[PDB]
Amino acid sequence: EEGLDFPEYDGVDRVINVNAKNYKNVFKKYEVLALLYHEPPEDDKASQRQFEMEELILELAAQVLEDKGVGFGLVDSEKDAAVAKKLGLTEEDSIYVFKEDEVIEYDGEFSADTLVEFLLDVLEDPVELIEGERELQAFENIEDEIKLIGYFKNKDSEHYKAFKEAAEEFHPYIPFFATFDSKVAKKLTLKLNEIDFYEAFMEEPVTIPDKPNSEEEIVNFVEEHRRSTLRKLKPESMYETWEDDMDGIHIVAFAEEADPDGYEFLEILKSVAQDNTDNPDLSIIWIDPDDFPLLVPYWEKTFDIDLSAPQIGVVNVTDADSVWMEMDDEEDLPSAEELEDWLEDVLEGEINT
Amino acid sequence: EEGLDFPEYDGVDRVINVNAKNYKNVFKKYEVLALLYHEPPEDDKASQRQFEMEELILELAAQVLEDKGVGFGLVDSEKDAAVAKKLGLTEEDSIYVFKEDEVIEYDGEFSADTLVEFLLDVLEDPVELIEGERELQAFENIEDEIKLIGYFKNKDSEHYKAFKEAAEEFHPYIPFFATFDSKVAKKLTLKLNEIDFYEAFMEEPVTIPDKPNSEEEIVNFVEEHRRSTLRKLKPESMYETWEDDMDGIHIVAFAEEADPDGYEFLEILKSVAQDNTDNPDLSIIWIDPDDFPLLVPYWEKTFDIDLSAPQIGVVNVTDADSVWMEMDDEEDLPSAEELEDWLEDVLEGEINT
Ligand SMILES: [Ca+2]
Ligand SMILES: [Ca+2]
Ligand SMILES: [Ca+2]
Ligand SMILES: [Ca+2]
Ligand SMILES: [Ca+2]
Ligand SMILES: [Ca+2]
Ligand SMILES: [Ca+2]
Ligand SMILES: [Ca+2]
Ligand code: NA
Ligand code: NA
Repeated sequence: EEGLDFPEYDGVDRVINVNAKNYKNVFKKYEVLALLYHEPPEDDKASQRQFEMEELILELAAQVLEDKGVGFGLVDSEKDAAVAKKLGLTEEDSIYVFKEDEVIEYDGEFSADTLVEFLLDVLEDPVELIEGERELQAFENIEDEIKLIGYFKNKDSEHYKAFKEAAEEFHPYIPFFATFDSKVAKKLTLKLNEIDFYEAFMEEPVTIPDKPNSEEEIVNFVEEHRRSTLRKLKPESMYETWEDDMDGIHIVAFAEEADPDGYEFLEILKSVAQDNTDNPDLSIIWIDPDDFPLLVPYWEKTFDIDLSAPQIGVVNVTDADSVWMEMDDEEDLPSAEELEDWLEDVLEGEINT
Repeated sequence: EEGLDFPEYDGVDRVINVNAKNYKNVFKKYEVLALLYHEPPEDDKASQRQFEMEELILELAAQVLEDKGVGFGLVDSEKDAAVAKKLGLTEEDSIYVFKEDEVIEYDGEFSADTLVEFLLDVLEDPVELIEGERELQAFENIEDEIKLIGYFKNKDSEHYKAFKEAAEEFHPYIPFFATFDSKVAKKLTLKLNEIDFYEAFMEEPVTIPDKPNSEEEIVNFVEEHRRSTLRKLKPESMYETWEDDMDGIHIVAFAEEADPDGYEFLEILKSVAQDNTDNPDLSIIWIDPDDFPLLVPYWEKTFDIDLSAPQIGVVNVTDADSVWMEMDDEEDLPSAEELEDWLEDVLEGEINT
């Protein structure tokens, strides 16, 4: 009578060597397929160990998601070059995710936790329908990502169908919501076929012009407004966000949401964002250190800061050179006006404008 | 001008094969040392893959914590049996952590995130001193773990020294706090040399009897009150918590703190705990599904429940057989009285009392 153990990695291989002979069979077996497009084995042990690690991370995810019908596979850039061509794999050592007719080029953290969460999100339907109070409140409480909501007659509306096609284009990174309920639309202030776009951390939405909107009109609008003035660094999308610099730099704010000072600082950052939302030259990345435990020592060393306290700085993406605002924790945090004044001082001696 | 990359696992081996010839040198090099006491390689590939995974997890942690002077090593139960004896390694395939004169037998999740967070906590001083407002408020806001606070004259008080020795015994699992400030003591209602013990999720503390307290008096008291009526499953300690069953079963509640319904349910659970805090036969484990993304599919399948909603049930630790309370999400959540009545109904047909 020992007592059952928690689940454990079982050491059984599940990741598929995807090749010319089996790739069609593989796609037929799984509704969602995650493929690592990678390079051939190098001579050096370091590279071999790096690959060994990545493959095992995939093995763990494959074990967790086996019952859900998610498949995992490897496409070698040498041995499987022709497979890569048919599927459109190009980015070296990168994960591509396939669902029905959509291909996703994953640009997030290579960890089992993050990958499993992402793939569970991929499995969900692309549009969330709002019918009840719980669901409406859930929609209203989303602030840390862009979100869209439309009001349509019902699921058979050509305009709802266009909205759903657009949703699939950005799935699962940007949540699309719909309602068919005139009462809900009333609370959201939506006319029929109207789509409201909510920038991350903004209270007021922008309505997509020229309704009813075609799928292309929605997709164009979202692409144009893809970068929020304030955006959160999230494991699922961290590389895409960081690679999207503003002329070689990022304004970076560290704030632990769960901490009193972190929360207050975030509220200040949201104010700064709101007051500058129309300036296309401004993007601030909010990093909550609690989301990236393995990077905190690196950040503290590299930036010479204490991540137990809120920070704001400017980072050069070429060499990670940076400058950080002095804040005395014995005083109140700087107001939005003080933050903006500091950013102006620092950025006045920089690249442009 | 590509742009610097985020840090990555470099594939360089850092985990030490600890043996009879080097073990004394290893302990001298590091202030904190984490040793995996493990079995010799089996013949089957499955076992070999399991070990391969564990070792690489240690490699990742070793890379992250290299600058902090944390060392990682392997002690083979066959090749290194004599080393295991000198150090007191006994638990098969288990991690032991060494700091100065303390040995910790890790009983938490074997993941790099969790291990690094734990070891960063190990590195910190065992007693947190409360001098200012921020620190006092931080102390007051802790609810999900047991905490102790004492008021002493200064660091040279023999009674403070006893408190610190006791703190080292439970470090870093149970936070010990001290103040030397009479004003702070006044707000906390502490007399000189008085130590207040706060059970997790309880508002009212219990004062350790018979002050001033010896180190042994404090340690005895903490051990006697080690199990809180409501306790949170945490990655760092999950196996210790789960293995501490109440006569073969656990009452388990799933609640996502960040969700409206989850938060409300947690508030109800806290009420249930408070109303039954004196009953030594009652322990409820609160699991926030958000803390264990890799186990959610397993739990949903095994227990036949939807973890997007609050749940409460009784689980048999032998075979994971279970029963879960029906709650209709279109109605309000059950009151504390309803929850208690349900638990009584289910547990009346069980093992004892
Ligand atoms: Ca292949
Ligand atoms: Ca409107
Ligand atoms: Ca139109
Ligand atoms: Ca904006
Ligand atoms: Ca060894
Ligand atoms: Ca008191
Ligand atoms: Ca005494
Ligand atoms: Ca109690
Ligand atoms: Na999403
Ligand atoms: Na702790």
